[PDB]
Amino acid sequence: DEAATKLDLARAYIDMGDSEGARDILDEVLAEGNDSQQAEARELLERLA
Amino acid sequence: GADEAATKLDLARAYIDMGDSEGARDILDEVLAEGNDSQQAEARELLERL
Amino acid sequence: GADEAATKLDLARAYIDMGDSEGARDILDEVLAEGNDSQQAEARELLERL
Repeated sequence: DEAATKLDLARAYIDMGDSEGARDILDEVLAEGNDSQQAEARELLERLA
Repeated sequence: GADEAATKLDLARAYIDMGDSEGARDILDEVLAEGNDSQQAEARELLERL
Repeated sequence: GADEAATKLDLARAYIDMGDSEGARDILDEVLAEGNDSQQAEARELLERL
């Protein structure tokens, strides 16, 4: 699943302090993921905000 | 196809973030084969910076 | 040290979700050598699941 992969990649960016990169990837999840994946993405986005 | 290239572009840039140019290189090669015109152009730019 | 291992652990999870177990194993091999006890433990758990 591409959305689930991007969620992990977003977490990897967050590890490296690349917040802008993580943000853009989490936006891809919003577009690609199912409802629960969108939820997870928004959770991480808020944590950045 | 293009949705796989989007994933691989994210992966490759993660490798650049880490400083692994060689790792990025192998993946960017797959973006060149999989991605749309826009994604191929991004891959080419990144490859030239490596 | 533990920051790079944490990043690699998430990258490994990404490879697994891509169905790329071979790539995940190569990355996890690095976590085993680089990570703290907790990170190593997670790498082992991921490897045994794969």
